[PDB]
Amino acid sequence: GEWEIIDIGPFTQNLGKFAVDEENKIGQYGRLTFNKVIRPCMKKTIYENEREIKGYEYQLYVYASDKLFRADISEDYKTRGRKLLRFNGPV
Repeated sequence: GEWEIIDIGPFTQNLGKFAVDEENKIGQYGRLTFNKVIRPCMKKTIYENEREIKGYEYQLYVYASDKLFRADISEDYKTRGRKLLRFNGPV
């Protein structure tokens, strides 16, 4: 597999969107999903390397209005992962 962090730039703008989407789509439409900031946001995928893509997931450990942890997210690709996310693994 692979792994790589970001620079409080892209995963940040995503934390607000994705979260409110998968967070609400997951059944957590309580409120928005972005307030404080995104610093320890990381990305990790379980794909091949130069022949195909198997699973693309990510870890967004940060803090928003009620996300004191990491908004995770996975996405099937060639094996059969899936679309989802998680709000835990707090600090």
